[PDB]
Amino acid sequence: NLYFQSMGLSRVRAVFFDLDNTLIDTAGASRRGMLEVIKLLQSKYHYKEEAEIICDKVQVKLSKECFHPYNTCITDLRTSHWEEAIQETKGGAANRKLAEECYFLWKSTRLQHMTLAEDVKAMLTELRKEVRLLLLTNGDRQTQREKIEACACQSYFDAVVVGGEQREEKPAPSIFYYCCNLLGVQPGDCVMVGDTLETDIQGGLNAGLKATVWINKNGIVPLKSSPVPHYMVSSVLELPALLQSIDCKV
Amino acid sequence: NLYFQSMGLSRVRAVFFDLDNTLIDTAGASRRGMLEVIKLLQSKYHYKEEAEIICDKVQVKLSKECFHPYNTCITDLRTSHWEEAIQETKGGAANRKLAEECYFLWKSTRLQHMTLAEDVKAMLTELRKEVRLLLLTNGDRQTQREKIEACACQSYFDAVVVGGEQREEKPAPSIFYYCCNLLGVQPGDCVMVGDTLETDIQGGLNAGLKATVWINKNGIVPLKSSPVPHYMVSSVLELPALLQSIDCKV
Ligand SMILES: [Cl-]
Ligand SMILES: [Cl-]
Ligand SMILES: [Cl-]
Ligand SMILES: [Cl-]
Ligand code: NA
Ligand code: NA
Repeated sequence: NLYFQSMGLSRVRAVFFDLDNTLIDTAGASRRGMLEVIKLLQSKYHYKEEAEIICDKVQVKLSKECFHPYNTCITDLRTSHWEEAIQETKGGAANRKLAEECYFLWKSTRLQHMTLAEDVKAMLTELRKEVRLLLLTNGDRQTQREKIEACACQSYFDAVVVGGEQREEKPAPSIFYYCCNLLGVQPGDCVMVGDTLETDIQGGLNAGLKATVWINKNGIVPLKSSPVPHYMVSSVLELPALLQSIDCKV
Repeated sequence: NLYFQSMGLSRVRAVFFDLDNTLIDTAGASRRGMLEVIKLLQSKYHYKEEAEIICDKVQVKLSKECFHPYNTCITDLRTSHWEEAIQETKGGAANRKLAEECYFLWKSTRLQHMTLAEDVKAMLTELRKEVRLLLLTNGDRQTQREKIEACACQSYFDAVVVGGEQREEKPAPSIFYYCCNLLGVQPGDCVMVGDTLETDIQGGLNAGLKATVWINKNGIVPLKSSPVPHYMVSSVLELPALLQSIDCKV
């Protein structure tokens, strides 16, 4: 500390966290959503295995989703995913009401199941005593804000930034610099923590953050040409210990 | 771990520790030694303040000490330091017996007071479950081995290496490579921990060790042109936590 100052060398001042599958189980929650739609489609409307086909089709449509706010809102686009999947699978006339019934069961279920764990809450409270905390999350305004509210997590952060609201999102560095200015700190004083190499980690690298930490809960190996983070941990609960160590590097 | 292997990237395999004022309080113990010599010289022989002058003179002689094993052994050289300091201060005939009486009171006191703390013992036991441990200490054979025995610490290590026994000492890299071979590991797999930038840390740097950790208990600032370590901590008790973090760097 005395030494570090002498060297022109900063303690960490802010930590940016990812949201989806870093602090909340979006995959798990979303899967729960699909499970309920299947349960609905089968028990209520007497669909057999083709109920799974519809859900698959929706996952596929979600993953190539192309959202134009000028043209539609997100609820309509997503309800259409379901509407198409249903017709694609069961044929007949477009059935919007059934589409809505699915979309909303899916949405409500997954939001019900997006939660900060008690131990994650406990941590985020500790860290904030010592550093600033900012949530930096990709995605459209409505969907992400709904998520932030569903897991009641905004109170844990000094700021919250949603990519769909900004001119570029992760891994464009502009969004990181925007974050730094919100907090009044420098990129060199900041650590990005998140679960996706091509957004969270690469973004961190693009913006020259002090450090990038990759959460790899399942110990997967990534592809050869992919961005290399500064550290890798299995759990966000390890961050406090790691940050202490980071503050010792010279 | 799965990822790190994929990258060709090693967990730490061995940690080398410094001895003097890293695991035992050599300065404190040695000061205790001088205090007893003063107590002796004053109460027994009725010396006044000049007892402190003698001890100062010995510290000075120790710090510029020039040991030729071909010519003398260490006990004789050091007894001469005292003998000279006494004559320099109180004049008269060289008095070897008084010189010996001092040297041995000093030596016995400081050895009495070189001890591993219970918490340091507890740590070294934990680390060894997970990594190899080697003591790498500068100084003449007899003096250092006497110290190693005095604090009963050899049982905590897989190997113990004394610079005075080797062809070069810290920070010559030859001694580090020698250490690696003793343990059957690579320099890239090893971390040096110690309290002196110009021996422990520089040596680590010269030998390409994975990492060098500087213990700076008192938070002193070093001189501009001095070697920069990889980390700095206030206590060896922090090493376990730090090593975990080191094993996450990519
Ligand atoms: Cl993700
Ligand atoms: Cl399509
Ligand atoms: Cl020293
Ligand atoms: Cl002299
Ligand atoms: Na994510
Ligand atoms: Na030392």
